[PDB]
Amino acid sequence: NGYLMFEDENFIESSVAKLNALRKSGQFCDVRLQVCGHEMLAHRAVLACCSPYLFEIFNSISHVKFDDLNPEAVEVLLNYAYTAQLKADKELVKDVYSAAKKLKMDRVKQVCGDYLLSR
Amino acid sequence: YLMFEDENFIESSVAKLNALRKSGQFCDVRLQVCGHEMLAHRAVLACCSPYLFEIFNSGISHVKFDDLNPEAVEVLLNYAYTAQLKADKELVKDVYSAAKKLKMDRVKQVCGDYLLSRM
Repeated sequence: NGYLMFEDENFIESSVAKLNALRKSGQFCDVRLQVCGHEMLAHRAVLACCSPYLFEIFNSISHVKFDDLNPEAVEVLLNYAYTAQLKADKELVKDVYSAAKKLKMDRVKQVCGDYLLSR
Repeated sequence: YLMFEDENFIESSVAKLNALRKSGQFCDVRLQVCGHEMLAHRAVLACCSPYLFEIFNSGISHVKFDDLNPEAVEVLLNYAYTAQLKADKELVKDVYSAAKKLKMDRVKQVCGDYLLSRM
């Protein structure tokens, strides 16, 4: 070689914060997620990498509606889609499992459904 | 009380997102640089160039440059998505030039150090 290679070990974690910040302030968001009346904004390109389900509903502003999922649960799935982190109270975990099942987020499904079964 | 981090999830989705950009899916910016056409996502580029983020504050977005090396811009594209910066030696001056126009500083600094350690 003899040329310029460089990986920015900080760029990734700072940039997800910014995308998360962008989703909370709603800029550039091309999805409206209506969860049982409550609504949450997001970016398609994120949710498509995260949800093979939303991918299918997107390849076809995007409006999408869920008359059963707990809105707090979807906020947790959203947070996870943007930060790879999953924070949920003990009593919420049941609902995030069914949201993950619905959105086909199989990694999250796995971790949630296993938390439950051990109990 | 339940919490988890998916350390695979971060690398598998910059790849998916990068994959999206190179397939022209869900994009909402068209970068015109001298006759080359390159699409991307407003939200991703927004985390990355202050210059572009202030333009998007004004249909999908068109931007022209016409004094920037197109191959250079594709290098800055890859780095905005994947956090990785790879450029050929003779291409570094043009990558430095494009990074100053878009105000991408970590990149500006690196390319500047390379050039500067060599003149």
